[PDB]
Amino acid sequence: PRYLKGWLEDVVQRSQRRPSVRASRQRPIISLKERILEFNKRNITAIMAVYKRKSPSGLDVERDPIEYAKFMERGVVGLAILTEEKYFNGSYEDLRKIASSVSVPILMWDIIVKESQIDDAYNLGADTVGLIVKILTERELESLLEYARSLGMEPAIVIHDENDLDIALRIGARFIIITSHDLETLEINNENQRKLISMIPSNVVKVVASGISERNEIEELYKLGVNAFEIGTSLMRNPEKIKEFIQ
Ligand SMILES: Clc1cc(Cl)c2[nH]nnc2c1
Ligand code: NA
Repeated sequence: PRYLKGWLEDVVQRSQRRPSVRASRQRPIISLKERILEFNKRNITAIMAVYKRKSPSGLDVERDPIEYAKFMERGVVGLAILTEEKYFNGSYEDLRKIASSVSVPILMWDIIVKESQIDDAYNLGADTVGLIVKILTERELESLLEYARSLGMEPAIVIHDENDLDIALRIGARFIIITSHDLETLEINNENQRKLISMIPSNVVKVVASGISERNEIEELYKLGVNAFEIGTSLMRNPEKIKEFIQ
């Protein structure tokens, strides 16, 4: 990984030491990217709902992961499940349960720093993983992107600024998540969102993560050509809002 400090450095070391899990997936991979494109062609809002019990910014809720997944399955394009242990209180067991219990594609949401974590995603039933440009050297991104592809996944490349986007497009990202979250500070900053979205070619599937909590914000971003919307905290606090987001 890159040289990092603070909580990210902690999670990066945690990830490097993380033992590979015993698991066996129960259906072939369903491309999350391609399901988003099918939602787009059908003119149906594509929401990727996030399951997380906590966040380093202060989320703290308890909700049964299967019930939440079953509830969301009816309306989402897919689910992102936290498996990061210390800051998000997630685990591989949440993914194993959800990915075996719902039919929609699943992104494993964690800090990936090594191939065996992508193995873990695959064996646990996830359909794809995110790789984070701020965390990974360009060489590690290239390598892990190639490795995910070799398993049948198209990973989401997570970018926050123009420097990250430069990298993601150079390595040939086909699926990008544009986050307003500064992973260091934890603050949501939207200053550069409009510019970043507009720099991504039309045939790259783009997803926005930004503390979204209102249908209006989705409508605004969709006008810019955004394909899908990752929504975590507002749905963890009130899952019933999925209806405002997809109606
Ligand atoms: Cl896997 C992953 C990692 C990060 Cl930092 C993300 N930020 N927004 N969506 C994400 C998915
Ligand atoms: Na560095």
